[PDB]
This record gives sequence, structure tokens and C-alpha cells, in this order.
Amino acid sequence: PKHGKRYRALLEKVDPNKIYTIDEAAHLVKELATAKFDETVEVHAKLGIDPRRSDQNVRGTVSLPHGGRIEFRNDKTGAIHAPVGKASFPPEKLADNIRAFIRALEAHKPEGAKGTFLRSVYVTTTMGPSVRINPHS
RNA sequence: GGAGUGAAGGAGGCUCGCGAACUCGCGAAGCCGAGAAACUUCACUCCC
Ligand SMILES: [K+]
Repeated sequence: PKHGKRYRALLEKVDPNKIYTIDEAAHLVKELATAKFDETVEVHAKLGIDPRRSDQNVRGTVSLPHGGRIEFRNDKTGAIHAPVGKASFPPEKLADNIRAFIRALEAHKPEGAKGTFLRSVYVTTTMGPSVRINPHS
């Protein structure tokens, strides 16, 4: 829809047709976080499961190496979401958290799930745009 | 692109306007939000 000049300047810093690496994304976080507070960094993943069946639910917990324990539970549309840190954190701590969340999802891959498990993975901030990442990077 | 729905983030968001101890701070300036609802993100469903 219609966005303001703060967000439109954030879109002139990202490439929609580029699969970023985890280290590139974590370094990009500070530039994509321009709201008037310390924003939260989020990881979103579209899962390769059938969310209409009860046996393919992805629901667990994981202790991130920088910050406490987080909870993750897939939605009925098939996607999964989790806060992985704040935007004032050093890039290496953010990249370590993104990697820890990815492994945690992959440790709870259900039987009966078909094909690629992490179909798309994105990194974004609270009030900013997203960047698609390679989860195996 | 439009109308909705779900989850997750979330205490701010958008528009203007000046001011110099540093992309930052102020304003009895309007509107929206701190209610599920702003704003942002991944998805889902329908429509030209
Ligand atoms: K967001």
C-alpha cells in the first residue's frame, strides 16, 4: 500500500531478487532499523508441510546463545515466526541466533512432510523491509 | 493492484514546522495507535 519516506528509503537499500547470506543480512540489520526505538530482529520461514494435518505441526522451544529461550509454533497457513534479537546487537550475535533458530526448526522436521522443509527464509526488523536469506549460509 | 483472514514482531507510526553541544533533538501542530486493530513481516483465501 502507501508507505512513508522512512520506509521508502529502506527499500532503496535492499534488492528483492537477491538471496542474501546470513552474515550479509545480520550486517544489514542496523541500516534497516530506523524507527524511534530499539527494534526486534525477526526470522520468518515458510515450511514444507501440510498444515491441515495434526501430525505435521512444528512446535518447540530453543535457547538462543545471545538472549533467553524463545518459542516457535507454526501457523495454520504453514509459516513460522520468531524474534531473534534486538537491532542494537553486534552482527555476529545476530547471525549466531539466526543460525540457532534454523537448526532448531530442522531438528523438529515432521514425518510425512514432503520436499524442501525451509521453502523460503526471511530476515526483517520490527518496522522495516525484509531480505531473503540462504538458510544454509 | 484491491478486499479480507491467520500467525509473528510491536510502543510507537505518518504528515509538517522551525532550532543549533554532532542522520540527531524539540513543538498545548493535525491524524492514527498502545483494545484483536497503528506500523512492519511471512503466509492463506477471494476479486478486476
Ligand atoms: K516486521
